Amino acid sequence: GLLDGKRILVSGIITDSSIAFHIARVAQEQGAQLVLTGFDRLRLIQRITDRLPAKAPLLELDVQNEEHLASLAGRVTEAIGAGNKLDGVVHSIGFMPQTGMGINPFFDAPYADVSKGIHISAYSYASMAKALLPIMNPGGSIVGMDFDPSRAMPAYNWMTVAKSALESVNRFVAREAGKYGVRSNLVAAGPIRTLAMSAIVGGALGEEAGAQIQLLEEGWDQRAPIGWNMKDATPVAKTVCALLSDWLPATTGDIIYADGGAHDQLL
Amino acid sequence: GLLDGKRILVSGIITDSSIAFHIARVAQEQGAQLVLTGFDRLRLIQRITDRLPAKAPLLELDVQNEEHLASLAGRVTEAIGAGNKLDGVVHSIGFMPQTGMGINPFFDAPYADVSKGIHISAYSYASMAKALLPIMNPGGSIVGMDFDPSRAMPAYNWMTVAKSALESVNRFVAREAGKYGVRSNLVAAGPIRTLAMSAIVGGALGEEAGAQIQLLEEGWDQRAPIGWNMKDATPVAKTVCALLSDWLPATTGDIIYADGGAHDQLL
Amino acid sequence: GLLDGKRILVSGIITDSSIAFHIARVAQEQGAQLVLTGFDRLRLIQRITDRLPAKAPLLELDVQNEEHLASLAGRVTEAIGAGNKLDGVVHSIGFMPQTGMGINPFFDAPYADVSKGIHISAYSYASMAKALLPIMNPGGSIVGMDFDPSRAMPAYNWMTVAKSALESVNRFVAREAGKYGVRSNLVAAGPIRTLAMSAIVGGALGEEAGAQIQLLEEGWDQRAPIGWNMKDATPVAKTVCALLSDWLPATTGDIIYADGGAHDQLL
Amino acid sequence: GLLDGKRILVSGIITDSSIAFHIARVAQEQGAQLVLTGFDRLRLIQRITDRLPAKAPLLELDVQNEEHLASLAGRVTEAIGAGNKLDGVVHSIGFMPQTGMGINPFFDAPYADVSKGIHISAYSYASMAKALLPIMNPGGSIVGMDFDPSRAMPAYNWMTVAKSALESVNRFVAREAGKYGVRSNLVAAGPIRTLAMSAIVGGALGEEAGAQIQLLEEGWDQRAPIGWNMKDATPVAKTVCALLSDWLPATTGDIIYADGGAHDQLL
Ligand SMILES: NC(=O)c1ccc[n+]([C@@H]2O[C@H](COP(=O)([O-])OP(=O)(O)OC[C@H]3O[C@@H](n4cnc5c(N)ncnc54)[C@H](O)[C@@H]3O)[C@@H](O)[C@H]2O)c1
Ligand SMILES: NC(=O)c1ccc[n+]([C@@H]2O[C@H](COP(=O)([O-])OP(=O)(O)OC[C@H]3O[C@@H](n4cnc5c(N)ncnc54)[C@H](O)[C@@H]3O)[C@@H](O)[C@H]2O)c1
Ligand SMILES: NC(=O)c1ccc[n+]([C@@H]2O[C@H](COP(=O)([O-])OP(=O)(O)OC[C@H]3O[C@@H](n4cnc5c(N)ncnc54)[C@H](O)[C@@H]3O)[C@@H](O)[C@H]2O)c1
Ligand SMILES: NC(=O)c1ccc[n+]([C@@H]2O[C@H](COP(=O)([O-])OP(=O)(O)OC[C@H]3O[C@@H](n4cnc5c(N)ncnc54)[C@H](O)[C@@H]3O)[C@@H](O)[C@H]2O)c1
Repeated sequence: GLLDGKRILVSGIITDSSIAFHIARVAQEQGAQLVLTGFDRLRLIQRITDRLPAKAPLLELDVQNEEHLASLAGRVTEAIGAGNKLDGVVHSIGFMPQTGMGINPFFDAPYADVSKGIHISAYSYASMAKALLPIMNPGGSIVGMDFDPSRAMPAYNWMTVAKSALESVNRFVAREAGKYGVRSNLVAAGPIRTLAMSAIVGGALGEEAGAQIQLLEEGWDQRAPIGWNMKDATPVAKTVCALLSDWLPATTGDIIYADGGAHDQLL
Repeated sequence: GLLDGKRILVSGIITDSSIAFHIARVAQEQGAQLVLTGFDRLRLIQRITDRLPAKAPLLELDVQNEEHLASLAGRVTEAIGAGNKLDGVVHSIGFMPQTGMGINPFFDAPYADVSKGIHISAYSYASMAKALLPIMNPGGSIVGMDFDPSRAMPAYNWMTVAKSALESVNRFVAREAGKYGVRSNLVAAGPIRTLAMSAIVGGALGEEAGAQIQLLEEGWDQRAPIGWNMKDATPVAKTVCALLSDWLPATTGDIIYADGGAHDQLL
Repeated sequence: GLLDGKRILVSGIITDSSIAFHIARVAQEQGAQLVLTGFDRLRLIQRITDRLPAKAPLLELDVQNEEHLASLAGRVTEAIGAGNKLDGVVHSIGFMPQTGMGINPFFDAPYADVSKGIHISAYSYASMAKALLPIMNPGGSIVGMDFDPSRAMPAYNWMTVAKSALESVNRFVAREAGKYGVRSNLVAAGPIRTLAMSAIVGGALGEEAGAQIQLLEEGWDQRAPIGWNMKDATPVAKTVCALLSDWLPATTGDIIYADGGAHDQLL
Repeated sequence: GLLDGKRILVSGIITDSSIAFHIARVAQEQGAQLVLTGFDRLRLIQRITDRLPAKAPLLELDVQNEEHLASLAGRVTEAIGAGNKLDGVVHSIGFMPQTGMGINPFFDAPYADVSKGIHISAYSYASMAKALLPIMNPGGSIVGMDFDPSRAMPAYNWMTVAKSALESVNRFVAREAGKYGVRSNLVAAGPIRTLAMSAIVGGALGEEAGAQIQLLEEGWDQRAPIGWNMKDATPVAKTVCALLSDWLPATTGDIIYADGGAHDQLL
């Protein structure tokens, strides 16, 4: 029971192939009591999360909605019971308008589109920490999902820029969270075949972008000394759970790579 | 004559202590023919640039203004003469609303403020490249100003996040500029006593932020094996000129540190 | 029981303040069956390890001794029983002759001294992997101890160089270990008050080196958003155990920072 | 005349395809007065350097020879004239025994071989700085040649480890050189078709190593936004000259990448 007795909020579930779905499942398998947040399609999300090993309250959260964020801590407290606080928070949220990715030229993404993507994908990590820190216990843990942006790559375009911003935000959140005895880290995962990504490989963002992303994935498994299985989010979910546990108690403002070791190898 | 015969656009002059003022002066000393761009206070900027060693046309450019950007290449061509192209572009532009810096808590910066700062400080590097690449010669060079954001620090807050985004943007601009035979790099400078920074040390953004920034500067000179003089922008200007020259012809998508070597030393 | 059922070799115990002593203790608390290796003073080491929660066989290993390394796998198999293999290996070994550290000038360390330090501190990580991989199970884990060498610092001198080499060796060991389904990682720890380090703060390597190291420690706790306690090796031991567990199964060739978050913060 | 009036020592010439040969040629084209050092085959080296644009004294230097190093400053002073000092030093020296590279397994390199390679390839950067700093002018520059070792790669094996050590040594040399008003930097170059490398592509170190290195080169040009020509050392030589000039006066303990931008791009 890695997370026995811990109360953990998990955002970012939209389908059963969501990385956050697997994070939630493994966390419950390890004894965590969950509260879920979902964006927009709550009926869908409730139906999806019915399949989790245990029941978990579902709260609505649009990270671009200031009213949602202002009320979030109160709604969470209602859900877990007055006198109880969170031990863990999982940020598994990301989005970039199509103009900011794929075959649409990098220079052709309008700032309003870029700004929306950075809002949801980077700023909201700070938004969620602001909302939830006042209801977190000492020794608590905030975790976000990263895709290694240290080098540029085809197709990912402005989403890669958004991840660069997220990594910087994480280091500042660590400074704030430290006052509460709370850690803040990112997990940089290898590529995972979510619905959206499958759609992209299938050409949803242009044939050229599809081809490059497919090449990107193949080179990843090739580089990874222990391989990489894009169809399996479990090793990622387990890593997130390691950061939510008491077993990395001196790590904060940092990035843990769950990518098969691909980023440490050139060829 | 390091830049003999080169035509170079320099943005970012606002006072005589602007880093871009020193970049422009050294470039002219080295034989460059300049075109300047300025934001908002053009009468002031013209009066300031009258002091440069040579005359240089001044064009208006608000990087948040789409009309300015759409017309920029045409206005530059008018200024340098049909048939002539730029060999160099200097981006020396940065801004973050006060809510995103200083003693104002990190979590209290409203996204609209953050988004404005990222627009001017990061996105606009791509905006300027889009506008100017069609009028740049092969072997050309685009340079932007960076402040090392790889670690978080007091007071700089969201401006540090904006610089993280800028570094990512630079790597993508390099991909685009490469098609034109053009390089794109950043110069990461140590802290420089511009008007704004002097104002901040003087408490303009809060006493606590002032104190931290003053401590930040002192530790910098201490760490730098060859020292660091915050009152002297010349070593920075020379580094920018090195990148505009033909002498780093295989460097692109990169960051050159002009910081006295401070970033490579821990204590 | 984080390590229930796992068989783990732990090197590097010399006193009760050794980092490896705490790694061994926490591992036993979590259900691991240990085999220990020790260098030179085996009577001392046996007497020290008598205090561990459980009994554990002690084998002699001088990593500079080719005969010791050639026989190591056989002696380990004898200790754990034919048919059984290791699930984990901890490398907690480091040394640099005094000429390579402290107030002795950097340029005055003779290569023979440097070479000895690099042999014990970096090459031996590969030596131990070569010896033990043939007797490790798939899903196994090799962990070594690192001190972040990405920036230079006073006093540590050639030991910092040795750590840079170690980090590079780790990435190559990951390539080799991957063929066995085995991971290889380093834990970069903050400074810990071992006997040797206390001796150094006390002036054993010169007053100037003592003063700098004491300053180094103070700045560390200051920078760490969750603080850093140099007198407590437990948070480091727990991190090593996390890497020996099944909970970071997609991380290899990497560095996990157990340093209070100090390395991600500038001031 | 980028280097007009400067006196510069250049090591590492062995054939006309040596990177140091091109560094020397470009430096002379830019007005530098050179002193050369060579290892072992001095008749060959003299005959090769006869082809440089200007005459230059050739001194013998085996960096593993303490007598050579002890006498080096005296011999250089003799060559350039009492009262004159060096403004620049180029370290272009590297070697690793065959057991430490290619298809020979990583684990099978004997430490004595590794230690020799690290001595010549990393330690000697410090050796040369120790010897020459006492005869360098303020504003002087020391430059060494690097091959980016931040990620592991096939075939390069222990030479990659040696480069990791070199990068760490450079940061410490910067600390020492700073007391003399002297800078120390590395140039990380893309792969260059020297004699040795051609031999390796041709299978001199095994067919598998040959194939991997050939693949390595192809991916490099592919990744580089401005391309990479392995048959042309000139862009590398020019970058080294930029660091020897007065145009990067605030850069020390650093690495400048002359690699076509390949290291900043993933695919
Ligand atoms: N799939 C990959 O290859 C991959 C790799 C590394 C990192 N990541 C990251 O993992 C995280 C989860 O992505 P995923 O791959 O599971 O995709 P996903 O589509 O399953 O999940 C993304 C989630 O973000 C939510 N979201 C979008 N806008 C929102 C808003 N305004 N307010 C609240 N929620 C909003 C969506 O509802 C969705 O649940 C993202 O940050 C993603 O960038 C993904
Ligand atoms: N001063 C430092 O310590 C320091 C250190 C490292 C990097 N930098 C960077 O150097 C660059 C120049 O800054 P500086 O220190 O010379 O300050 P500065 O105030 O002198 O110059 C900043 C410039 O940005 C311009 N600008 C703001 N909004 C604009 C817009 N909408 N459109 C066009 N221009 C706009 C301003 O007019 C001004 O000319 C900035 O990117 C800054 O972040 C500064
Ligand atoms: N103490 C710190 O501040 C600190 C910080 C980060 C990393 N580390 C690393 O942690 C590891 C353990 O160091 P420690 O601080 O526990 O010091 P320690 O003195 O307690 O342990 C070092 C061990 O290395 C062993 N050793 C030396 N030469 C050997 C050889 N020839 N063969 C086999 N073993 C040999 C010694 O016997 C000793 O047991 C080292 O790699 C050290 O660099 C220490
Ligand atoms: N060729 C490449 O792809 C490449 C890429 C990046 C960096 N580099 C580096 O550039 C530098 C020059 O290498 P190169 O490619 O020109 O190869 P090269 O063979 O032409 O030059 C290597 C030089 O090192 C010298 N040397 C070897 N042992 C010595 C010793 N004991 N004392 C003094 N000198 C000694 C040799 O005489 C030779 O002149 C090396 O550090 C190399 O690692 C090479």
